[PDB]
Amino acid sequence: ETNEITIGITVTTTGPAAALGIPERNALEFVAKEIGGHPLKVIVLDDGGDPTAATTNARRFVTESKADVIMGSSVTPPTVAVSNVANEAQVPHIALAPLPITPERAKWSVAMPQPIPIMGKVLYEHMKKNNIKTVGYIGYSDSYGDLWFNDLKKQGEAMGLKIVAEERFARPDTSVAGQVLKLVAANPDAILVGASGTAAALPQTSLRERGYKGLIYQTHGAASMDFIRIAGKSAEGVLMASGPVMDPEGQDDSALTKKPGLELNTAYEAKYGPNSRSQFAAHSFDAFKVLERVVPVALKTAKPGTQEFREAIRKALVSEKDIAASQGVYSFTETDRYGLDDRSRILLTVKDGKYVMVK
Ligand SMILES: O=C(O)/C=C/c1ccc(O)cc1
Ligand SMILES: [Cl-]
Repeated sequence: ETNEITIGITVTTTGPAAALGIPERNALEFVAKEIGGHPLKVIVLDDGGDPTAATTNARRFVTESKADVIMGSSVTPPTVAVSNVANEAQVPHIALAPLPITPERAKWSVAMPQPIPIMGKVLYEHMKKNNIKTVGYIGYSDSYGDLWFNDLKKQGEAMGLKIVAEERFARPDTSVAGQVLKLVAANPDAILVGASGTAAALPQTSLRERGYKGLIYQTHGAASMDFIRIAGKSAEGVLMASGPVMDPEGQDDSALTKKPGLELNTAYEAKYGPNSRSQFAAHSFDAFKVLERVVPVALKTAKPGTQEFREAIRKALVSEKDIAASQGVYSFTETDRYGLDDRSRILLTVKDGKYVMVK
């Protein structure tokens, strides 16, 4: 057993997904340094978004650092890898990307990002309030893109959407020209883009450049000012699912998410400048808010640096209810590994080069 509580974090600070991981790493400056008087020993590694590196990193944490908790990664593929390692090694894992948490992954993994169906629902609800009958999809040719397309199909169709076109692209692709020509030809009333970070801006710019006039909808993987920096004028009028951390100012004081959002954004934006808030910084910040709640519970009955403590953290994640954080109010169960509800999302648009919450 140790005095310190050991937390390993693998995030993507190089490569195309660096725009997600950099804020996640930077937010660590503003989290707890100590819980219950026990210093937190936080070990941070880059995985480059590569599942192999993330597997290596997670394993370094669980065996070499004897971590009590592991966190990461920034995008879905390395996040699945971390979950594989955490469930084998029996170490609690807080995911920072929204992976499919299957029965094989559920025991030791929970997720900070909003689950795809919560975010889909708020987008499709807007679609059906704004005369959208036909919808096209463009998203990744991998698990994240699949989760979004499957949700559009299942949930979206049931709400009165007809899917008239489906196109995919790979994360590293620098053009989506062919896919966009087909989408523009199909001319759906709206298009849903299933992507994240820099790649989310690519269909935004390509669609507007290549003549698309309909509404464009973006996932919560796009929610940072970076999207507007890259897409520019093509971002105008976009509808975007976001966590509430993007606008704590617009929340009522009664919102449990308001205080922790104001705390993170004030700290982050003091160092990195106005409107540098992000969806992503909030996930690592919120993971520590969760630790603030569950670690004192585990400390009652178990010593840090032991399996008993790992197990106590696992049990506490589902005994401790209504954990307030900047992105939502979490109540995990044995079967619900996201634990979120409507308090975890707002809808954004872009007007005059800035985000505005849609009332
Ligand atoms: O690129 C992915 O696989 C998805 C990234 C993502 C990260 C944080 C979110 O809150 C949503 C999506
Ligand atoms: Cl709380």
